[PDB]
Amino acid sequence: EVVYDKISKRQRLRVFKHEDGSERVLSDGDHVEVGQQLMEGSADPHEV
Repeated sequence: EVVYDKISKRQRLRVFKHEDGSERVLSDGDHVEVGQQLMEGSADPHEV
């Protein structure tokens, strides 16, 4: 299981299309695909 270490509360959680269901912000227990972005902001393109 993957661990993303620490993110400041300054980063608002990503409200995303949220396939396998509705359109809403990220809550605990949600199901995430291989490419989905977890936080709101800018994603590293080396990562992608």
